[PDB]
Amino acid sequence: TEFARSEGASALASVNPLKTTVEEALSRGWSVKSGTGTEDATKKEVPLGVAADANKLGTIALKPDPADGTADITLTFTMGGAGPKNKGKIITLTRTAADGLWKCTSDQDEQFIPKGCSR
Repeated sequence: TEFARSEGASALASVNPLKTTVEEALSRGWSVKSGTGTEDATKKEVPLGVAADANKLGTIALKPDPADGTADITLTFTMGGAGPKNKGKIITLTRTAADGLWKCTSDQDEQFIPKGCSR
């Protein structure tokens, strides 16, 4: 009876919005850093603005942290709070620095990978 399908959707919905946050910072030549806070004008770092534990299905992470746009970026949702099918699975959004484009890949069982994401 676990909610494996909606868990995947919820996990993706916690990281998908962050693509916009990342692009906006990079368009200014500011870096992005993990977590919450205020924009740091000394270092020119913009926080993602979301707590790592905002969604109790798991944890949000940024790599590299901080990220300046000159290397590939990942946003991961690690489903440590999920039920048995999804626990220990990770949804990764990867922004390739060479082209500025995003992809979504997941190590979930393929039945539960959300729309737009691949293995």
